[PDB]
Formats: sequence, structure tokens, C-alpha cells
Amino acid sequence: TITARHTQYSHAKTGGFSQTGPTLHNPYKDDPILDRTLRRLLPESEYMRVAADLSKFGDRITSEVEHLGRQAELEQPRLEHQDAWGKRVDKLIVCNEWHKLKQICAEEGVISIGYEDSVDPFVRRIHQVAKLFLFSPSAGLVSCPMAMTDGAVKTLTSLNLYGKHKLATEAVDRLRSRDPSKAWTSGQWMTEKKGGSDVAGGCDTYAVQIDKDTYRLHGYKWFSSAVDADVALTLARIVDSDGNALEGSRGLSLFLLKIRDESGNLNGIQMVRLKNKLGTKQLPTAELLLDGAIAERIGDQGRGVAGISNMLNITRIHNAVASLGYMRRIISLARDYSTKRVVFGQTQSKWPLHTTTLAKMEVDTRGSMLLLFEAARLLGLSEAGKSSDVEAMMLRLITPVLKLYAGKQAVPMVSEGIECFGGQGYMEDTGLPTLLRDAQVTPIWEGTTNVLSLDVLRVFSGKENILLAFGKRVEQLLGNTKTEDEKLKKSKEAVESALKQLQKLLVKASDSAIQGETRIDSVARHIAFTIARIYSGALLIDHASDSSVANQSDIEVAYRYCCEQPLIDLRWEWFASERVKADREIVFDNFT
Amino acid sequence: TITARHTQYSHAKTGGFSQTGPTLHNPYKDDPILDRTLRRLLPESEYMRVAADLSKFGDRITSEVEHLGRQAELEQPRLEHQDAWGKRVDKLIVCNEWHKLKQICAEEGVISIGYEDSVDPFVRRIHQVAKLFLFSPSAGLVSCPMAMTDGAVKTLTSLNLYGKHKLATEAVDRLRSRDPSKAWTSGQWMTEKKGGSDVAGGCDTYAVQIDKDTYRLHGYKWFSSAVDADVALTLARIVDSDGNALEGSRGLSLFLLKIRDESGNLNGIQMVRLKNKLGTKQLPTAELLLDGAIAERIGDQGRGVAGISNMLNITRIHNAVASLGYMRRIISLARDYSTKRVVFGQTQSKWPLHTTTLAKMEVDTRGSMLLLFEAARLLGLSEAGKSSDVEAMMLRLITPVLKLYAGKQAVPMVSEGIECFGGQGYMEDTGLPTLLRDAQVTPIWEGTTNVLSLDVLRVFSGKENILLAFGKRVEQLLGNTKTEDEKLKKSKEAVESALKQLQKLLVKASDSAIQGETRIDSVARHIAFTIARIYSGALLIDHASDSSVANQSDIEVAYRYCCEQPLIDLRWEWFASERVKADREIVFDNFTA
Amino acid sequence: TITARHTQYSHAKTGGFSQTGPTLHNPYKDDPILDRTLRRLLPESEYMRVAADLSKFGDRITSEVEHLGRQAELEQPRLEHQDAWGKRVDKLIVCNEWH
Ligand SMILES: CCCCCCCCCCC(=O)SCCNC(=O)CCNC(=O)[C@H](O)C(C)(C)COP(=O)(O)OP(=O)(O)OC[C@H]1O[C@@H](n2cnc3c(N)ncnc32)[C@H](O)[C@@H]1OP(=O)(O)O
Ligand SMILES: CCCCCCCCCCC(=O)SCCNC(=O)CCNC(=O)[C@H](O)C(C)(C)COP(=O)(O)OP(=O)(O)OC[C@H]1O[C@@H](n2cnc3c(N)ncnc32)[C@H](O)[C@@H]1OP(=O)(O)O
Ligand SMILES: Cc1cc2nc3c(=O)[nH]c(=O)nc-3n(C[C@H](O)[C@H](O)[C@H](O)COP(=O)(O)OP(=O)(O)OC[C@H]3O[C@@H](n4cnc5c(N)ncnc54)[C@H](O)[C@@H]3O)c2cc1C
Ligand SMILES: Cc1cc2nc3c(=O)[nH]c(=O)nc-3n(C[C@H](O)[C@H](O)[C@H](O)COP(=O)(O)OP(=O)(O)OC[C@H]3O[C@@H](n4cnc5c(N)ncnc54)[C@H](O)[C@@H]3O)c2cc1C
Repeated sequence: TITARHTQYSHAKTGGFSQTGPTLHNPYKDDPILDRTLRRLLPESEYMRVAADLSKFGDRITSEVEHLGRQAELEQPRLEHQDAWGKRVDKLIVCNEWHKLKQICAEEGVISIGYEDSVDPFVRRIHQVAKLFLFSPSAGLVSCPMAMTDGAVKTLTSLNLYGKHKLATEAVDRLRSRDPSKAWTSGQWMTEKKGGSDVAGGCDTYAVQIDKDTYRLHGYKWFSSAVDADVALTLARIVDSDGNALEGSRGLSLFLLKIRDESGNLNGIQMVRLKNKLGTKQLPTAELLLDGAIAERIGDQGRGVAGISNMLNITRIHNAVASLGYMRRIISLARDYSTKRVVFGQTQSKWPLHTTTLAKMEVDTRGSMLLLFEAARLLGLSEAGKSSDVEAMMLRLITPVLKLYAGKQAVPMVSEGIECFGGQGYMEDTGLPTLLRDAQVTPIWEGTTNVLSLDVLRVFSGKENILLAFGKRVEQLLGNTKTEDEKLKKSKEAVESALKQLQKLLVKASDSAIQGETRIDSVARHIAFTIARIYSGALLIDHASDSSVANQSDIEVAYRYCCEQPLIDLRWEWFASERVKADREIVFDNFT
Repeated sequence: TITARHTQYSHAKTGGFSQTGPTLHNPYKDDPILDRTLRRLLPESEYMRVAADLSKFGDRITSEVEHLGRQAELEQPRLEHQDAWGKRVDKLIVCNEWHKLKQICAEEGVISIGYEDSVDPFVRRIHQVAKLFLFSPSAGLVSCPMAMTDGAVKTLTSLNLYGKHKLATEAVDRLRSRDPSKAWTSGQWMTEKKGGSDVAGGCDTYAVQIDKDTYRLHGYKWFSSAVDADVALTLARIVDSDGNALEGSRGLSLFLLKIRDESGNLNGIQMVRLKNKLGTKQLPTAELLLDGAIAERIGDQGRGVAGISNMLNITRIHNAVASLGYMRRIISLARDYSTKRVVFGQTQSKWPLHTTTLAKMEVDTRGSMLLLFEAARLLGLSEAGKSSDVEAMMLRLITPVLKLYAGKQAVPMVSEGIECFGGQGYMEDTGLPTLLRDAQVTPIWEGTTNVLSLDVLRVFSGKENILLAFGKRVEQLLGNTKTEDEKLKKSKEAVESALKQLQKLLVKASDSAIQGETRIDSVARHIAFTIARIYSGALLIDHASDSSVANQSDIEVAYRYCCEQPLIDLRWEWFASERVKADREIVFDNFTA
Repeated sequence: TITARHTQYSHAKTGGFSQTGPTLHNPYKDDPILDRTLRRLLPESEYMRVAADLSKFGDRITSEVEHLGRQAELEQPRLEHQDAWGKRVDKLIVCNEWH
């Protein structure tokens, strides 16, 4: 008999402390302003229906969707070119959770709700955009195929193809389907190696006619996301009976195709590789080599850029939803964590420096959230056939302004947000860095900040009616100000003074006399930013001025937004042609 | 015989175009302001020696170091707890290129230059800081152990241990060695699960006396970077003969230890795991369980935090170097790409909106760069015993202001830079996203933005009149303004105005304290940023005013920095305690409690 | 207008041959001696019940189980000692197909 050795088997001791991490609360109920915004925008009976759907979905997010989106990051997509026996197969391997998320989008009507024929288009885009906002930061980038799917439905519908074109009619029905066994998603293959931003210049895919409006496509698609989708829209140059094609925009035609044939093989397509991306790693983005891909021409020949133009309001809107969802999500988690993390003897929530940093993030977020809902409201009105001329013009203006502004807010805000967790915010296993890496896609794809800033200029150039309409919309918003509150009065005076200074600069910039020494393109971003802030400020004031829903937070936020940061940051001397040569000397000093 | 089948074997055709990526040029030669700045700060003689070293190193960066740093990201460190036969070994597997980078740091005197006895201290810190600035964005995060190594040397020499204390003396000699076969690196183990910002409340490591000043450590280190290092400094609570210890800052003492013993075995340490990090993936960062780690107490008992202060400050300057390194790198790469990428029929570089966006990044980067070199200057003067009272105060003030400000500039600026490449900027296999992921460490470690803003306030709280001193420094810089250039006159009046307004605000805040309705802590970041911008502007003006080296871009940059952004953004009402209540109501609206 | 470039986009040609791999047949039906052996060992009555079960299972093997077993090799188990917040959890991660 021996001494027993049970004392020689002992788990490590590590002090017994471990920090509780942030909790994700139902994102409908927890959101500072979503429910109040919906209450103002929708009729009470619709509001009750919408809020009940959204609240229930918010519990699905916490109980199910968040975990699924996390798995889709943990088990990233792979591609196998060949099987084991020497046959080219292009096998895409995607986790089960990616598929489950797609199914959930169908069941929840993330597309459907936007087009439901029995609901007022006004109401349905507001409901839809709200639902998309709850989904996005938990979606594992299923948000991307939802965006392109909504885009596709919009494009095919606007081209008057429904009940006229067989493939387009099946696509619309299936893209809109709530049955997860039948529903489809769409991709959008526009970006090529020579350009993305510039498709008229960069697109080098050719379409050879097979029969009537059926063509075979030959080209190289440089970024093609959601290659597990069912159909795609793309652009190509039709080749004439002489073997020739046209350069530029008027050479481009729009096509619809199925990605895989009846037996699940790729339709004239090879996946050259999957991209290795900073973020959106959940999402399969491939390079595609098209060699004989069978596709149907849709819309008029030479008018493919106009054809895809139908989609820009709604794609721009989904991308802003995503920027805002990451901004809201980091704030939501950071404020929760602030109540559980003790530093210097009390929780972070109690240190005024901490709440000062978060309060400013909340102010800026709220602004752009209202801008988002203004865009949703305008889109719905346009789809109901109920827009005033001012509302139709604000739909064209707001979509690029919203996208670029929220896109440019997103990374610095998320970056600030992760720092609220200290070193933990930098740890991938927390899930927090995903928010930053994924938010960084938002100012880049579907147009960069600067490309969209130029689009804004184009919306209005030179024709002063867009700016006069913007002026009328702001005036409508400020007309409801509760000027008996000194903060809201000051806020309104600040918005008016910014809009007047904007209008004076743009009139002065358009003076025929000074075309030679003026470069409005140079200050495009400044111009777009100033629109965004004036518009968002006027919306915050209106919101705060509605006694039936506003609280004291709403007034203070309107005040801070309007009065504690510049609404306009734009000086006449920045328009000068000479300023450019000085910018170039700054940038290229000692360049080799 | 058959028809031959050569036509049936054929590579894919893919259109024939592909885009040329950006080129990294010699970063000393290609830098907009580094060489001009060294010409001004250094004596003419030292200038030549220093610039030849840096220029040569720049070719080493492009020819060798960059590729090495890239490799260290592609083959990240791994940890194996056990061998195959049931023995716990804690084997850290790091790529050959990580090791090669450390060797190059020794050979190149990235540490040594800062301490070389034959060279004037003011010169050598300028030289050292410039060299670190060239190294940092290609370093594969070898910059991190270089920071900690420099901080360790400073700490150990400041405590007057060199020539007295056995381990500290060996450590100093090895940490400074240019011999890659002998050189050492250090770590710094402060952060624990309960707190990193707050080590007084967070630290739960205990030190049990073995003999005289040698102790056994027992604790859990929650973040320990560069666990391939040879030594580390750490804090622990000394246990008295009754088995008790003191809570709070006053219970902490400083310790120096060897990470591995003479057999290469861990010294009472187990590596629990490696962190899985957003960036700095090149760097091995572990959690450490200390159970009987042998360590030597240094400095006075109870004054560990004060003892470790030189490490915090040196590492905070290195961290600013890294922030600025990422900012300059992205701008260098983006500007080169602009000459090669055609969009809408011409190169990005020809489009005014593209140059407006980059020009602003350049203006902001130059200001922080001059602040960095003013910190290097002030550090050198302090180490030479040549600091005026004002220069000593400005060293203590500038260190956290610089770190936190460049820190907070870095992610938005590198984000803007990656967008210049469009979708390609988001592709990991370009190397560009690394710059963003890595730059994101810089506002977090060695003190968050806010925590350092609070250190700025600790600076004002001792003390002597830090604000007066700051006003004196700014006026030195502004005297010799070339008021004869209209843009520089305007720039000067902008800085004076911002300084006068800050002084005024801070005077009101001291006056109102005892009422109990003022919370200067609430606005600590706004105060810190105003200091950064005032100081940076005045430096830019002084730089542009020097007609011996300044070019036209230097004047235009000073003007834009000073007159086209607010230098001060701070209002009296932000100090009020009633505003905190409003902040909470904004932040916690609908919070699920 | 330009010469079209469709001929410049073209999949690789690799000769046109590839070898067919082996086929897994119903392992009850395809086995050389299993069914003959069960016929001898089991009473005639039990034989029928047992062979129908096994034969049906054999089609389940070829249609379902084989692929599942293959997947369990392609996605091998993993162990995570700690969660992201310093708690020891010993989380075993096994593929859905194992379950
Ligand atoms: C975060 C997760 C979920 C949220 C989002 C998920 C998104 C998935 C990401 C997939 C992609 O990145 S797909 C690749 C997208 N590619 C782009 O976005 C390219 C960006 N470039 C531009 O926007 C350019 O400015 C172009 C393409 C519009 C320039 O084209 P053109 O060179 O043909 O320029 P034009 O000005 O000639 O435009 C041609 C026509 O198109 C019209 N058009 C152009 N833009 C618009 C618009 N926004 N609205 C209405 N119409 C528009 C324009 O009015 C004009 O019509 P007409 O004047 O002939 O009637
Ligand atoms: C990118 C490549 C570039 C390379 C950079 C690589 C970095 C490697 C990463 C490693 C880390 O993150 S290591 C852990 C970093 N941890 C921190 O930075 C700590 C953050 N927290 C603080 O700074 C806090 O303010 C405290 C820890 C220093 C709080 O300490 P206490 O609670 O003891 O606060 P006290 O104010 O009582 O400080 C105690 C004494 O220490 C003094 N002290 C505190 N801070 C300083 C300082 N910065 N300089 C001089 N003295 C200082 C203070 O004046 C005082 O002196 P006396 O009045 O007693 O004489
Ligand atoms: C993760 C990911 C997935 C994607 N998936 C898809 C997809 O499924 N389908 C698809 O079609 N595309 C996709 N894209 C591509 C995306 O739409 C392009 O990256 C984007 O349109 C930018 O184009 P580019 O990459 O060609 O950038 P470029 O145009 O080469 O470079 C952009 C830079 O050039 C500047 N620039 C461009 N034009 C001008 C101008 N006129 N004036 C001043 N500056 C200008 C921009 O401002 C920016 O600084 C994806 C991209 C990413 C990152
Ligand atoms: C890659 C990486 C490597 C690291 N390597 C090392 C290493 O080798 N050695 C080491 O010692 N440390 C290391 N760290 C840790 C680092 O120093 C800490 O993460 C950092 O100091 C923040 O402390 P924390 O993580 O405890 O965050 P916390 O202090 O828990 O939280 C930070 C947040 O709390 C706020 N906060 C804290 N105090 C206050 C206050 N008084 N008032 C208002 N707000 C406050 C901050 O502003 C920020 O918003 C590393 C970190 C990382 C990310």
C-alpha cells in the first residue's frame, strides 16, 4: 500500500476573476430612436403591426441570428477547382449557417416586405429598411446578397419585364419569395480589372448573339460577391455581325443569367479564385472567367448603364443601413459594457469622460439614422406614385449623400467604439473587430466617398432647381420647430444660416464669369458633407419638435448636432483653380 | 497514326490586362519633410552622418526589411503546450524572419543609437527617432519589442542600477548591443484581467520573498507581448511576514526578471494561450500564468508605478512613431498608385478631388511629425542635462499629448488611404490592410486616448506652472515668425488666439472648482487635442519661416493647419456638471437595464 | 468602335480525359458472403426481417451515411480552452455531421 496521490492532480488556479463581456439586447427595444421614429412616420395601426414584427425579429436576432452570423465568420468559404479524379468542378464550400441565414431572410421577408402588393409602398419600405437595420450587424454579410437581391427585383420590375419576359418573371417571383425552399438571391457583376468606379471605361466583357435576345458572354469579372446566388445581372458589349463592339457607356447592354444550369453545373463560368479580404470574410467573393455563359439581354441595347441605374437608390440605401448598423451595434455593446467594467473604482458608465465620448458618437449616429429614414420614406413615396416634385428631387439627392456620409462616419466611429473595450476591443475572439473590418467595406464598394460626391454634383449640375428644392425641404422641416425652446430655436437658426451660406457659395460658383478660375469637383466631398449635415440637422429638429414622441434626449441631440459642430465647412477660396496646383505640390513633395 | 492533339492543351485567356500595384520608394529620400527637418534640428556636421545612415537604411528597408516584415505576418507565431510525450514545454514557434528583424535592429543600432556615449544625447535621440520612423511600417511589429527594449534601458539606468545591480547591468549591456548574437529584448507585463488602464486596482500579482531582494512571483499577466524576449519588467505586490499585502498603487513594486533560465526553460511561467488579434498578428502576445517566477525587486517598495514611468513614456514616443509611420506609409503608397491608376481616362493624380483628399492627410501628418521631432529634441536635451525648466516641463507634457493625438489620427487617416486604392485597398494579399489593422493598435495600448488625456491633466495637477511654460514655448516658436508672409501672420494670430482662449478656460475651471459644479475630466480629450494642435501649428510655422530650408509647400501647410481647422474646440459649457446628466440621458436612452 | 475581344477570354484546355473513380454499391447486396451467411445462421422467418432491414440500411449507407462520414474527416474536431473573456470553458467543436 502506498500514499495516495490525489493531491498531484489539480487544475491550474488563475485567480478566480474574469470580466463579463457585453450583452446584445433586443436591437428593436434597445435602440435609442428607432421605435420613436417609426411612431412618427407611420400611421398608428401600421406602426403597431410593424413594431410587433420588428420586436419579435429582435428576439430572433439575439436568440439565433447573431450566432449564425458569427459562425459564418468562423467557417469561411472555400473553393476547390478540381475533384480528385481530374475533373474541373469549381466546388464552392460554404458553411451551413450561411445557408440558414439566407433561409431566414426569406421566411422574415427581408426582400418580400419591400414589395408586398397589399401594403402601402410608403409603409413597406420603412418597415423593410428598419428590418434590414436590425439584421445587418448580425447577418454574417448575408446583408450583401439581400442588397443585390432587392436591387435585382427593382431593376427587373422597373424595366417592365414582369409577365413579359420569362426568366425575369421567374426571378422576380423567386427573389421575393418567403418560402426558403424556393427563394432566390442575385449577384451583380459590374467590376472588372480596368475599372470598377469606371464601367464605361473598364468593362471588357463581350456578348455574342446565339439567338434573338440570348447571348454568350466572354469576359473577366474581377469582384463577384455571393457566387452561391441563383441569378446575376451583368453588363457586356454586344458584338456586331462584323466582329466589332462600341467603346464607352453606349457600348454596354444589360444581361440576366442563371449562375448554374439544370444539373447544378456552372453556366460557362469558372471561379478563378476567392478573394482574401480585410473583412466581409463570410461572403464568397470570386474572380470569374466567363467563357460562353448563356445570358438574356434585358432593357434596350446600349442602355445597360441606365438599366442598372434603376437599382442605385435601393443599393445605396442598403449600404447606408449597413454603415449605420455597425455604428449602432458598437455603441449598443460599448454602453452595455460600460455598466459592467470597473475602472478606477467605478464602472466606466459613471466617468464623465467616458460618457462624453459616447454621447458624441450617439449624436452623430442619430443624425444619420434620421437621414436613412428620410431616404426610406422618399423611396416608398416615389414607388406609390405620390411624390411631390420636391420629394422626387430629394430622392435623387439623398441616396448618394446618405451612402457616402454614413460610409465615411462608419470606420472612425466603430474604431472609437472598439477602444471603449480597451485591449478586448482588439481581440478577434470577442467578435468586436469584425464590426470594424466589415464597416470598412462600406465607404469602398458601390462607389467610394469621392466617386459618390461627384455623383452628388451631377445630380444638381448646373440646374439650380435641385438646390432650390433642397431649400424647400429644409424649410418644411424647420417650419415645425418649437422655437419657445431656446435650444431648438438656436438649432434652427444654425441650420438656416448654413443653408444660406451653402446656397450663396454655389450660386457664386456657377457665375458664368468665373468658370476659368473655379473647380467645383475639388470641393465635392465638402459640398456633399454640408448637404448631409444640414439635412440631418433639420430632421433632428423636426423629430425633437414633435411633442407626441420626443424626449429631452431628442432636444439635446438636435442642439449638439446643429450647434456644437460646423454644419457647413466650405470656403469660397477652396473652389479656386489655383488651389489645385498648391494641393499637388503638397502631395508630391519629394516624390520619386 | 493520329491527328496530333497539341491544340487541346491550352492555358486560359484572361483578357491581357492587370493593374500595377504601388511601389515603396526609399522612405528617407521619398519623405516630404524628414530630411528638411533633420537639416534644421541637427548641427551641419551631425546632419551629414545621420542622413547618410538613414538614407542607406532606407535602401535596406526597400531591398530587405519590407519583405521580412511581410513574411512575419504570413507565418504567424504558434504555441504548443506539450511535446508529444506528455511533457509541458510551452514551445513558441516564430518564423525565421521575426528573428532576422531583431538581428537587424541590433546591427542597425535601433536601440544603441539612442544611448551611444560618444554622441551628444540631443543628436542621438533625433537620429534614433528618425530611424525608428523608417523602420516601423516595415518592421513586422518588431517595433513593439524595440519600444519596450528602449524603455527598459531607460528605466534601469534611471534607477541607478547600472554598475550596481547584477541582472540590471547585464540587461542594460545586452539590450543596447549591436551584436545580433548577444543582443537582448525586453517585455513589460502590467496588464491584468481586472485592469490595464488601472493597474492600482487591477494588479493581483504577489511577490513572496526568497532572499534579500529576490522574490517568487504568483499572478496572471493578461497581455504579454514579445514573449520571445529575454527579460521583462513587471509589477507585483510584496507579501509581508504576516501573509498580507497592500491594496492600491502604494502596494505595487517593480521587478526585473529573466523569462527563461540557463537551460532555455521558462522561469516559473506557463503560457496559457496566444491572443487572436485584429492586428499585430506578427507579434506573439500571450497570457502568462506566473507560479514561482524568480524576480529581482528594483526601485523602492511601494513605488512600482513611479519606477515604471520611464518605460511608459519611452514606449509612448515609440507608439507615436508607429502611428506616424502608418500614416506616412499609406500616403506614400497612395500617392505613388495615383500616378499609375487610370480612372475616367486619366491617372488619379490628375483629378483635383483626389489631391484635395490627400493634401489634407499630408497637412495633418506633417503637424504631428514636427510634434514627434520636438518630443525627440526635448528627450535628448533632458538626457544631456541641458533642459531649461520650460524644456523639462514640455517633455513631460508632450509625451502623452503626442501619443494620444497621433494615435487618434492614425485609423481614420489610414482608412482614407486604403480607400484611395478602391477595392484593392481592402484585399489582404496587397499588404495594405495590414497597415490599417496594425495602426488600430496605436490608440489602445500604452494607454487609451482618454486615459492619456487624463495623464495630461495629472501633468497640470502637480506641479509647476505647466500652462505658463507651454505659453512660453509657443511664443518662442512664434517669435521669428515670418510675419511678412501674410499666410504665416494669419497662422500666428490663429495660434495666439487659441492659446489665449485655452488659458482663459483653464483659469475659469480652477476658479470654479470648490463650488462643485465643474468637471474638467469630462473635457480632458478636448484640452489634450487643443494642446496638440497649438503646439503642432507653432512648430509648422517655425519650420515654414526658416527660409534656409522651407519650400512653398511648407508655408501652405502651416497656413492650412492653423487657419483651416479649429485649433481649439472647447467651450465653457462643456465643463459644467449639468452637462454630464445630459450626456448620460443621451447615451442610455432605452438601455435594457 | 473596336475589334471585339471575346476570343481573349477562354477557359484552359486540358486534353478532355479524366478517369472515373470507384462506385460504392449497396454493401449488403454487394457483399460476397454476408447474405449467404445470414441465410445459414438465422431461422427462415428471422432471416427475412433481418435482411430487409440490412438491405434498406445499405441504401442509406450509399445515399447518406458515406457522405456524412466523409464530412466528419474533412471538418475535424477542435478544442478551445478559454472563451474570449478569460473563462475556462473546454469547448469541443465537432461538425454537424458527427452529431
Ligand atoms: C454592407 C452589406 C450590404 C450593403 C451593400 C452590399 C453591396 C454589394 C456590393 C457589390 C458591388 O460593389 S457592385 C459594383 C458597383 N459598382 C459601382 O458602384 C460603380 C461606381 N461608379 C459609379 O457610380 C459611376 O458614377 C457610374 C457607373 C454611374 C458611371 O457610369 P457612366 O460612365 O456610364 O456615367 P454616366 O453619368 O454616363 O451614367 C450613365 C447613365 O446612368 C445614369 N445614372 C448613373 N448613376 C445614376 C444614379 N445613381 N441614379 C440614377 N441614374 C444614374 C445617368 O443618369 C446616365 O443616364 P442618362 O444621363 O444617359 O439617362
Ligand atoms: C506600435 C509599435 C510601437 C511600440 C509601442 C509598443 C507598446 C507595447 C505594448 C505594451 C503595453 O500596452 S504595456 C501596458 C501599458 N499600460 C499603460 O499604459 C497604463 C495606462 N494607465 C496609466 O497610465 C494610468 O494613468 C496610471 C497607471 C499610471 C495609474 O497609476 P496610479 O493609479 O498609481 O496613478 P498615480 O497618479 O497615483 O501614479 C503613481 C505615481 O506615478 C506617477 N506617474 C504616473 N504616470 C506617469 C508618467 N507617464 N510619467 C511620470 N510619472 C507618472 C504619478 O505622478 C505618481 O507619482 P507620485 O506622485 O507618487 O510621485
Ligand atoms: C469586398 C468587395 C466585394 C465586391 N463585390 C463586388 C460585386 O459583387 N460586384 C461588383 O460589380 N463589384 C464588386 N466589388 C467592387 C467595388 O464595387 C469596387 O471596388 C468599387 O466600385 C471601387 O472600384 P475599383 O476597385 O475599380 O477602384 P478604383 O476606381 O480603381 O479606385 C478608387 C479610387 O479612385 C478614385 N476615383 C475613381 N474615379 C474618380 C473620379 N472620377 N474622380 C476622382 N476620384 C476618383 C476613388 O475616389 C478612389 O479614391 C467589390 C468590392 C469589394 C471590396
Ligand atoms: C495587441 C495588444 C498587446 C498588448 N501587449 C501588452 C503587454 O505586453 N503588456 C501589457 O502590460 N499590456 C499589454 N496590452 C494591454 C494594454 O495596455 C491595455 O489593453 C490598455 O492599457 C487598455 O487597458 P484595458 O485593456 O484594461 O482596458 P480598460 O481600462 O478596461 O478599458 C478602456 C476603456 O476604459 C476607459 N477608461 C479607463 N479608465 C478611465 C477613467 N479613469 N476615466 C474614463 N475612462 C476610463 C478608456 O478610456 C477606454 O474607453 C496589450 C494590448 C493589446 C491590444
